[PDB]
Amino acid sequence: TYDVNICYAPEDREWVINTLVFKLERAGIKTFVNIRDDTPGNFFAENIMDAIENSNRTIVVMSPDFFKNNICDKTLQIGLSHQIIPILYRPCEVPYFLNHMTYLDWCDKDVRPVFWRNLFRDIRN
Repeated sequence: TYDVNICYAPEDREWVINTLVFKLERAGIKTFVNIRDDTPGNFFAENIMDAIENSNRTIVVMSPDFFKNNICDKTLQIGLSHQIIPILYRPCEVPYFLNHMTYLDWCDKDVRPVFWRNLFRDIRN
């Protein structure tokens, strides 16, 4: 099983894999990332639901491209019935329904010293 699933737009994949997943895995956190862990020949919705239901938390990597991505949006809605960890990766118009959810602001350098601490602390409780 996975500790966390990552929901993200492909345009942000560089940072997601090389930074976010990298740091999580270094921290011993077991991470689901579609391009590795998805099952080929399964339907998209099947792999999504597998990931969420076999994960304790869902990370959502917010950006302008995220909010234009259909697959990303569908995943979020289901994630709201569990626990999500929103990360503000790039500034964007956050939709109303994440607009009242506390997030991690990666763009906020002044809050960078506690970014990873808070993320990891939340996943492990």
